[PDB]
Amino acid sequence: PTPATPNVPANFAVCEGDNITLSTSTVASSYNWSGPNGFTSNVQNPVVITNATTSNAGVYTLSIVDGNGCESGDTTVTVTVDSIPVTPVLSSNSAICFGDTLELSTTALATSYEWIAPDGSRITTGTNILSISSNNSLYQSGDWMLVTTNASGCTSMPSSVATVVINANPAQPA
Amino acid sequence: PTPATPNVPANFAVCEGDNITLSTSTVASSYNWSGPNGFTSNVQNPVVITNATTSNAGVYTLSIVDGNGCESGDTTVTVTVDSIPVTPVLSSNSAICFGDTLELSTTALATSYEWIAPDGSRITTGTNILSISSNNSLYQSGDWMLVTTNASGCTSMPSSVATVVINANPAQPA
Repeated sequence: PTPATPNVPANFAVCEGDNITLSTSTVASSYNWSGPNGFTSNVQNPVVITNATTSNAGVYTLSIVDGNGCESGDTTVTVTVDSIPVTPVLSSNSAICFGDTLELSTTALATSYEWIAPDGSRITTGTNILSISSNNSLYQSGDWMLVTTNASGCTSMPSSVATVVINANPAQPA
Repeated sequence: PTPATPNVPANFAVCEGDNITLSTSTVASSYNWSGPNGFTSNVQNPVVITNATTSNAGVYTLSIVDGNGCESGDTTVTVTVDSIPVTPVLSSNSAICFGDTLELSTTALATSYEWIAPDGSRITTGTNILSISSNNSLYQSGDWMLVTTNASGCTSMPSSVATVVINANPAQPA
């Protein structure tokens, strides 16, 4: 009696750098997995493919051997590995006389942009330009960073550090 | 009945540094691959040859063993590994009085040249010299880089950083 085909996850997808986890919920004397990049395993819970890249995309196939020595039919999961946005570049107005608007911007294209304040505050915007008024809690000098997200929800590496200089206005002289 | 010869990809080609992926779409009890640099594999989807170099160029051969124990005839894919342009050198006019034309150039030969602005903007040209007028959005001071592309579409390593200095014109004195 040919065994039942194994229960394997539905098609999925990860971003370059994340982990591809394969598993089955069925019970067998032995399991037989095969796939892209030479992947192979003889267990229910194969070693996780870390730092997954585009060469790990493809079709992962499983069959099992039951207690009566018979092999089951096949089932597969298609796994894809999407892209990471190009590390964005952050251009700050840097030198700014206190009271002048602080304008942080990029040239990167993205679904959304995450700006990181020197104190760690993060403001999420849909556009390139972040305009910070002088009475805002984000009107901070120091080291600023940008992370961008694409259509698939993949996040970029953080940008290099842009620096902002907010200068004091000299006091009314005697 | 000798099995059918396997389905293997058409001749291809990669640039030095890219990945050589081999595969077959046929079904066998076992697969037998052999090739350049000592390459060997016994699966449909052999481990990918990463950072491919010129020693990986050559003829990759596949035969398979079917369920009746018979071996198939042979089929091959020829794989070549092309060249990478020599890392180009970028010479910038550096010190420039605002209003003077900014002229970035190289000595490298290429099919096309990609110039990278300090803010990340990239302008693609067919020649050595990029001439940026003073009213252009690219008239930027700071760190500039060049990447070149050859006839086969191979991209160079980025050049070292050239620096540009745009100087201010002093104000009309009292």
